[PDB]
Amino acid sequence: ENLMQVYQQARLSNPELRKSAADRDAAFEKINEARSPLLPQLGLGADYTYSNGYRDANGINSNATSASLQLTQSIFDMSKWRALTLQEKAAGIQDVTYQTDQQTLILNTATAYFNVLNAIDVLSYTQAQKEAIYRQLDQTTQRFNVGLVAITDVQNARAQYDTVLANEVTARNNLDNAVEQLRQITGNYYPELAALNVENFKTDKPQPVNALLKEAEKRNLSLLQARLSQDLAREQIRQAQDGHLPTLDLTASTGISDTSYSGSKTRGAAGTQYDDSNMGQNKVGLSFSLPIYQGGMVNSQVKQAQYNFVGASEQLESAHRSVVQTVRSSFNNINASISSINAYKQAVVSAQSSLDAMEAGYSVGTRTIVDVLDATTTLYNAKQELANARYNYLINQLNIKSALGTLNEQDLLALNNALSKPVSTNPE
Amino acid sequence: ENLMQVYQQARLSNPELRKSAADRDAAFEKINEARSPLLPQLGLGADYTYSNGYRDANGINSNATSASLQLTQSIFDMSKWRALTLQEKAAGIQDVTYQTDQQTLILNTATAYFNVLNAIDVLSYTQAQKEAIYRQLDQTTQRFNVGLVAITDVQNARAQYDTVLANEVTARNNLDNAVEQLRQITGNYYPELAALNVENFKTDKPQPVNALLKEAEKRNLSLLQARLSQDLAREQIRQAQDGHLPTLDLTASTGISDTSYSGSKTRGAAGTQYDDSNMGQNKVGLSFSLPIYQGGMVNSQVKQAQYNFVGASEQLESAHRSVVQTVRSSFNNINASISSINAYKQAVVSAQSSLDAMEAGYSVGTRTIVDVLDATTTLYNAKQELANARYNYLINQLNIKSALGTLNEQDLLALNNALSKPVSTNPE
Amino acid sequence: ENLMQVYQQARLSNPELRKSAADRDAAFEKINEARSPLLPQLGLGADYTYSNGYRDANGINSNATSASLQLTQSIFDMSKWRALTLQEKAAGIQDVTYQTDQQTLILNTATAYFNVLNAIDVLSYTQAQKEAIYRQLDQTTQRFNVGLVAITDVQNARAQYDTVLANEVTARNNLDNAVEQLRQITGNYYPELAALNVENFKTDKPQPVNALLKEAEKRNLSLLQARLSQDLAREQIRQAQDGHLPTLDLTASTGISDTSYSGSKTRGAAGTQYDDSNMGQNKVGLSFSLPIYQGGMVNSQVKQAQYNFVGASEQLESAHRSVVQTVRSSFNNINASISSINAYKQAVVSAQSSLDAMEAGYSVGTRTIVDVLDATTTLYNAKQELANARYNYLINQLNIKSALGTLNEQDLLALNNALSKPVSTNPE
Repeated sequence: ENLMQVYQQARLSNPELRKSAADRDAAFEKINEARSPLLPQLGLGADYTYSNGYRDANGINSNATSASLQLTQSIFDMSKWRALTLQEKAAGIQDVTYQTDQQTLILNTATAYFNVLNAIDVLSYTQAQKEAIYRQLDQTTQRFNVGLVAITDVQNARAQYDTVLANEVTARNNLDNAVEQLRQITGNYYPELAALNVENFKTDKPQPVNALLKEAEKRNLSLLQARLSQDLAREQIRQAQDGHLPTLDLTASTGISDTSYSGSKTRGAAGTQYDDSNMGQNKVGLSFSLPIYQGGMVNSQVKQAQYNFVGASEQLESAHRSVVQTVRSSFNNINASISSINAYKQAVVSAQSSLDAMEAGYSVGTRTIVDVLDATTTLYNAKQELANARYNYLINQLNIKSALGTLNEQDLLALNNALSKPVSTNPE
Repeated sequence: ENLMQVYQQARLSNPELRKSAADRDAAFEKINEARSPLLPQLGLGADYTYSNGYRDANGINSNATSASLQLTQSIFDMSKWRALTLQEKAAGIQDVTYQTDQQTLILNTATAYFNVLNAIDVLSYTQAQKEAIYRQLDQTTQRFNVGLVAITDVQNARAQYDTVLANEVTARNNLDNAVEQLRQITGNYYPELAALNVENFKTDKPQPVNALLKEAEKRNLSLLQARLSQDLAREQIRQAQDGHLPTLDLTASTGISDTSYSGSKTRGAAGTQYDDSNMGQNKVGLSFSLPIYQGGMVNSQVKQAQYNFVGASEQLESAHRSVVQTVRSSFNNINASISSINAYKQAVVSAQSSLDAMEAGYSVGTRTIVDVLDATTTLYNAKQELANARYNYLINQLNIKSALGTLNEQDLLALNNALSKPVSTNPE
Repeated sequence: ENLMQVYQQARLSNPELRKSAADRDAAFEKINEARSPLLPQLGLGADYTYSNGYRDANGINSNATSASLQLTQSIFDMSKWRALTLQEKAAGIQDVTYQTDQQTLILNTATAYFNVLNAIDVLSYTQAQKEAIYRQLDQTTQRFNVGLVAITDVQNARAQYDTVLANEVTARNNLDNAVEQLRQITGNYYPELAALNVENFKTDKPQPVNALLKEAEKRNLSLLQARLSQDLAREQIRQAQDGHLPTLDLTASTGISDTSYSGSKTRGAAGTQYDDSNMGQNKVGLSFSLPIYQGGMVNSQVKQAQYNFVGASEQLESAHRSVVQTVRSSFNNINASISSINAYKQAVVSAQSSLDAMEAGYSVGTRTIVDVLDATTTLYNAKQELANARYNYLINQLNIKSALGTLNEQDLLALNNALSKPVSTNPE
């Protein structure tokens, strides 16, 4: 298919992606965990309880049966507000981790897609080598049947033929592996894939890296997740700062308490005090609590999270020196791959002129049919490493746009505007 | 040694294995952690307490010395029953994580074993190259001492000889590293290792991939650990479903409580109320508690673990597409590596013909002794990449069986039925 | 720059190192977290409370306003003393994890330094190839303009020229990458770097491995972190052994308690019992608690940490066989790399003689100017793989010392006493 229908099946059915989409749904749901202790805590509680004295307290035994309804509320506790702000930012992280995994799918689909078109073409290469080096064997054998070569040059040329098998079988094996790199990323065995339109394919010079990198610092996802990790661990400071701050929570505990006596001291005058006490109480109010001095535990956690922030503030700079290396890598990979194509497109023009010197040289007779088929195979060796350079250009645009972070389904379209007529993956 | 005694020392003495075997013992012991809160909580407590009033409550001060024995019990709490069921499945995971690490030890021993026999033979290769390219040098020197060559053809031939030293030293160094890859996996320096019996070695065609992969899905361990990953996080939903369900526990708190007064209000009529009260109580009964509304914390944890299950459900489909690429990789490696052998088995028959064209060509005199020894080295270049292809076939059987999960000490024996006569590992 | 000023900017500005430097400051600060529950726990609490009876308990309602100051103290709990000892040893681990990252900086500075001087010289190589293979093109063209070659022999030679573009562009791309590998580790673009002084550089024979590995076991940082990992998990046993031990903690809870009635049963005789009870209490004493039987939770955690220790004792043996492999690897890498040098230094002496056979051959006229420049590029091929062997010798000294753990700024000086005169990183 065209690469979009390869990607649009891959977008809906990537298990590497739908896992992260679930964790992006998990982290956004994890905010509702964090905002929930700010919401009330209504819980029912019931008790049966039989006290049993065995001393001076013997004879006073009671079936104190009490049921109660508790409600507590985070009136003022800035840690839960911070843990809300922690969890939003960690969800802001985990949205970016998803935003990587869109582009990671977009990249690795086209990577696995063009590795099929590589291996489709290597299959077209090596069967044109097996039409050649078997033809080399099928005449070095037919020289030995006459007497032109020694038995080495047969048993050599068979070994040069059987190496063609141990390359062409691997070509047929790297075909199915590349298909199963692609089923791994999309979901299905794909019969035909869209080959590259050489007519609508241009060697565009990319944008200058000083404009790329400042665009990368607004968008790139290793950097952006490292920004928000710094934004995460800065609030981890202020969480530990909220152990200094007091904890004011609300008390609301309502419920019955039936307290019925038993035992030997129940036998008595009972003094208008010893009756089957059937009571009920509703305690409303507030619970204030301030940690004054926890042995500097809170100050330790503040001092911990400060170095943990400096530990995280290096992970910005760890990534912020890494994006500069990564952006300049792909920009200096594509500038390689532009000159790589303008080599291997010239290397086609060699092996196209060298082939057509043979076809004219065989039509008049000076070169033989096996110097044709070797030069045919010399042509397809150009046209792999042409196409492989044509794919690694089209990959390294995506390696730019992913390292820019601007990678989407629009840069994918600029690939798929160049993929016009299909070629199959079926070993003939 | 034969591969079994290499493995049987490795099976008993692999720190990569025994750490997992300790963790397989640590995971099954962790089940007894899970079943332990279902068992009682018998704990003895004791208190000394001097109340000190300083207000209207001054004068009522007491050395309240109380010692109490406590017992509680998980009467009804489905989360602990779930945590029992989680931990059995999570140790059901970690049993499979061990079951990988048996086969990982089976494979990586055979990987490190056959990398010795490779590196032994490269050592036998490169000294048959150093017997060759030295005689290449040691005649260009004698051509220069006469005058047949320029000083370039000596200092080239010294450089082509010194490259052979820069390979035969690495062959000796990759020998000792291969021994130390083997000592890393087994435990000892091994003096002689069993070379491959070429007579009882066959190029068997493997079972078809439609039979392999359906046998893989019943057995394969990355998949099986991912199935039980799904089975673990499915119950993590039902753990979070047990925040809905109430918590019924038992109360058994029994013990003395001596209350002996002090202060100014102790001086008085005492009302037959103010004595050194020496008491003791046994509270039996049940503790019921139902979380009604925790701010949707419980529902969020359900909704967390639902999407966390989908992430685990995608990690099955991650691995269930990753088993297919892994199984077809090995099945398309071994189909290559058969043809790789029949390539380099012919490359021996080429080079053994080319060698015997020299030994007959030197015994009559047409080719010289260095054109022999170059073609001798051409023979041993075939007999690496023969034997290396003989090992990579025998490795990729284990890359099948480990990616099938059927790898055991029986597929090991099919390797070791082919390793018959020993060869040393000492550079002569 | 010389390598020290490259390192001394890298020492002060490595975002990988300063991250671990903060984590080294984190774990040492985390000790003060561990010693803090041994320190007192002073916390202020305050309550407002309105009881609301609705039964036989109706009419008794009160504004029980109580404020309380609490202080608790770890009198006797050996787990906190163990968790102090756990944290110090985990800080003993994390100090070693820093000590790796000193050397990991020292190595990867020198590695990324010597990969610039690799790529500088490949840039000096490949322009001498483009000063050669362009002259190969620029006279096959002038053979064709007269008629000595076919159009295949030009369009091949153009393709051999355009491959030299597709290397020399990558040489300039790998130049900027190596500069940005260096900016990634130090912090800046560096204009000139000190090339290797070949005169004061020697091919020293290293220390024997029987002394190295015993000096490694006293010093090496993977192994030392694994020892302290074992030293960590042994105390993890003695933590869970301190669940057996009792928990004696101090009670110091002091504070007011103002209890002012309200309701219908407040109206009454009041019995010198029902007043605005404005009270206050100070509870001093101790809290003793002994877990007798937690369902075998404590024994299981002992039995967990025992098998977890054996896993850690295998992680010693995991690393302790790994260091034996690692130390012998670098020692057998540098023994390779010395013989690599005396290969590629001889390969200079060939390609110096083969060049000087051209300069004496072109000055008299037998060989042409392109056979000069092709043999010049033959020289600069030797001078990469000499210099690369001159760099891999100097790296594999540090791969010894980092896998010894004796790597510091003194072995770095033995590098930098060989880096004398600067060469630049600017493609001319």
